[PDB]
Amino acid sequence: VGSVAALLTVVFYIAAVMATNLYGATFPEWFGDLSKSLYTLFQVMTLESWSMGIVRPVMNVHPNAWVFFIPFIMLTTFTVLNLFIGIIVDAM
Amino acid sequence: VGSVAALLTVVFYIAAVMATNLYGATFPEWFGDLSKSLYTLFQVMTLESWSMGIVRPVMNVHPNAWVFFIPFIMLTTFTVLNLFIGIIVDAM
Amino acid sequence: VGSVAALLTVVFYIAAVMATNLYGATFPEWFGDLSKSLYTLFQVMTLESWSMGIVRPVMNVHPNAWVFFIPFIMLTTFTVLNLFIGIIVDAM
Amino acid sequence: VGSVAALLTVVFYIAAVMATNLYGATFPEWFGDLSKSLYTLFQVMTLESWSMGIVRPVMNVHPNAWVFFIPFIMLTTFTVLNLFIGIIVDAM
Ligand code: NA
Ligand code: NA
Ligand code: NA
Ligand code: NA
Ligand code: NA
Repeated sequence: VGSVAALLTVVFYIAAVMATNLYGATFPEWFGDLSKSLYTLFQVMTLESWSMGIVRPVMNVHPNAWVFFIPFIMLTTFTVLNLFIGIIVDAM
Repeated sequence: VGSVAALLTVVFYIAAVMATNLYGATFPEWFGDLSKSLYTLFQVMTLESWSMGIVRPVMNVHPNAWVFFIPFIMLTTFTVLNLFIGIIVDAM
Repeated sequence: VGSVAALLTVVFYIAAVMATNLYGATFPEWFGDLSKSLYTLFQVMTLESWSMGIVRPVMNVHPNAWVFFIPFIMLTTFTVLNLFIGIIVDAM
Repeated sequence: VGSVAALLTVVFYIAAVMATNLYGATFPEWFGDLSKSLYTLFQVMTLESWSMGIVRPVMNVHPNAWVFFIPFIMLTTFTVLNLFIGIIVDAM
């Protein structure tokens, strides 16, 4: 559980650094600084307006944006699901 | 199961009192009274428009709003997942 | 599994009859006929725009609409979760 | 696990070919080519704006669109849930 929660924190920090760098200048409200980025990636992780609200507008400037966001979702939504199950199993 | 469902009710009532107090005057449709608050926090819990629809507009007035909402989500979405699993395990 | 899937079909049909009757005349695009109702309740079940898109607009006419929709969500989202888990357990 | 992930890839490719053909000319931003289709169906699978954002606008042109999209959701959202559970079980 401890290693999974740490893996997620490292993945969240690398992705938020990458997103700040990639989409900060073109999309500043969403990825203008590491903090705006970390908040956005969390929203993307919960699946809230990920495509209509974030990814589709980003793609009109960066057509390949899906290469970053889709894997991010596939990885984080899996890790979170694994972490939540891991806590319950250990609690029993 | 009984203790988990009671923990959630107490957490939902404390958060809806806190939200009424914090964002009631600035965002009255969403947190103007305990009832509007309880309904909103449920919507936030289901993840429906949590960021684009509620949290981002709230943040333009209260920049730290994420300190309240993100933990609320992390706690309630975990407890609900734990409660739903708990019912099935006991049913077997 | 068979009894759970049948319970859900009966619950979906009763709710879609109730919604047609309650919100059909005031909200015809969403609940104007049993079929429009069944499609909407499915959208509500998946959690897609349930509050911002459906429930909040319905509440401006019917303030208690939450007494119908919130329990519907709590019941159907639990039954579906139970049904999906039930299929996997039986498959092993 | 390997057979489930392969089943999903085949289902995603058949559906994205079908959607290109069915709704490409009438809805080109969403289904104009196999790639736009694959990206959209993924968004539909995550449940993000599936009805308000995609299915309801598509239905104003193609009233039966629900015969394609609802089963697609029921199948893919089940397979993904089964695949994610399958990985954890094998990991133990
Ligand atoms: Na959801
Ligand atoms: Na939404
Ligand atoms: Na959603
Ligand atoms: Na979701
Ligand atoms: Na949405």
